[PDB]
Amino acid sequence: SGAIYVGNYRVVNRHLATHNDWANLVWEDSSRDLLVSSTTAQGCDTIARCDCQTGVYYCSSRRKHYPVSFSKPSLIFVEASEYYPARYQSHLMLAVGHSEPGDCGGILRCQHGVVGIVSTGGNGLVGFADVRDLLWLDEE
Ligand SMILES: Oc1nnc(-c2ccccc2)o1
Ligand SMILES: [Zn+2]
Repeated sequence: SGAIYVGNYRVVNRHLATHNDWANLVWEDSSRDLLVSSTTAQGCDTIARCDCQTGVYYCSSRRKHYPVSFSKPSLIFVEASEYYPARYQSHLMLAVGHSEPGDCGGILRCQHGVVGIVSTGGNGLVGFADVRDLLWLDEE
């Protein structure tokens, strides 16, 4: 689990978005596994505006941050895990790393701020849903 809090936005994995996320829906993309909902409290996270391919992600299944090299956001086919079926996903970045189902929502960050959140796992790979192209997160 985990979210990004920037301005009056909460960013979550679409598949973990709560009833309260959906009630206050701003934006969702089923092809990206992202959902943004409205918050009343002004958030403190900064979104990275960069093309870094290096950063640090939080892995709850190891209670550790790992430094990783990651691919540029792409359209990538995601294979079936234990709890979720397979499918395609856009704006997806892969790294060599540990990722289990409950790891979704762990933040990937570089010196410029938040890059993405954990979205996919399995086969010694971690997938991050990129948020750096959502410029609108940095006002109103
Ligand atoms: O599956 C699901 N998650 N949230 C909702 C919801 C939220 C508000 C009103 C109706 C439904 O539905
Ligand atoms: Zn960066």
